[PDB]
Amino acid sequence: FGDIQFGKYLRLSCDTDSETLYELLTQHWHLKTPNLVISVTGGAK
Repeated sequence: FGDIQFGKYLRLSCDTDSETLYELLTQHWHLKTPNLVISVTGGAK
């Protein structure tokens, strides 16, 4: 758990279902979305 300061980070297992992650990130945290944009890059150092 815990905040990050120099945001909110979380270590979580891969085998969890996405519905309780959505319930975490929308109920305990900020609101819903009209849109969701994804970007793929990160193999480029």
